[PDB]
Amino acid sequence: MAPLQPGDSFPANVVFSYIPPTGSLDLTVCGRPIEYNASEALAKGTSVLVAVPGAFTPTCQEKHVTGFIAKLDQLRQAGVDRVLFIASNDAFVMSAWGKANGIKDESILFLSDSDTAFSSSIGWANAGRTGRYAIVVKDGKVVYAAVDTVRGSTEKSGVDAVLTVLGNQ
Amino acid sequence: MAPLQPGDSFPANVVFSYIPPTGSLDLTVCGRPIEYNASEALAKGTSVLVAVPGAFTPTCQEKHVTGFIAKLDQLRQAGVDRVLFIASNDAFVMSAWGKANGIKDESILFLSDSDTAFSSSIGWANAGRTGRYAIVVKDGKVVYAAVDTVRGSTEKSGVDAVLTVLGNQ
Repeated sequence: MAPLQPGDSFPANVVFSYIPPTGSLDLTVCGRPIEYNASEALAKGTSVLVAVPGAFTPTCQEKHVTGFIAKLDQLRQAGVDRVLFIASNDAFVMSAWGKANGIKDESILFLSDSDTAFSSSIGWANAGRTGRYAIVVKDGKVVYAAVDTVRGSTEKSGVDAVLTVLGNQ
Repeated sequence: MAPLQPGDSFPANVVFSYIPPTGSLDLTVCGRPIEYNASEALAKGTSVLVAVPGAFTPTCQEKHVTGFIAKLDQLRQAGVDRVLFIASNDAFVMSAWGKANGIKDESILFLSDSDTAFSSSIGWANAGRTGRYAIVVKDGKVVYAAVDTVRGSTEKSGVDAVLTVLGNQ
């Protein structure tokens, strides 16, 4: 366990599991998971990595991913090259959740932190679920890492917080 | 652990977690899980309880629940009062999976075997997932319980096997 802080290098050897998007929103289209090498992807450019406690939790409590989708253009303008949403759900569930939210491309990738391996390694996981947190990386270096512990809050991990981070650098 | 066999009473104190269906197929409608008392529900009438290793696994490998949906009328004619599909996925994921399969009522309920508590107690669970199996109950007594171990097979737990069981009694 090592709490990630600004200035830290993004940990090496971080891998997620995901079903690559196809352009389709049909939840019955066949898919097969592959490994996503997150440490390699984050070594260049600006990345936003967001964890949620669970796929398919209701909007009545959760408007986390919807907020990012609504402001994807602002994120593109702020220089974001990739947005990654992770949870402990497997790749099949994460793929369906991405499609349920209308994402058919790479604007946001939906991936599995298998067995909360990554989230646990940075201290933000419990009882088989990741925490709710956001990490901003530039060229392999952490610029921002914060976790929401208040239930139903996205103050630290929401899109508005991430956009504020970017608007400063 | 106690392998269920024909003639056994259905175990007592079996509970699942599910989001009651609303009539809507919208995957963004808000929901809140409740306990489903399966031992009580199965004490009267004819019930079919089917477990799958995971919600949202692709059709290319899996046509298990689709087979039951296609033959719901035959099941009703055979005297089935309730069909229950369970997996280790949480109630939110199971609810979305039911809606993704077009079910908006109680023809098939989609529920969570939390922590594979039930499936483990009868010996058909491993590494956090239930097995693929089907149990037929009449008035609290097991009439049929069989598990598919061949990957991608529904020979024992598919709808055709269940319909054969019913056509004999």
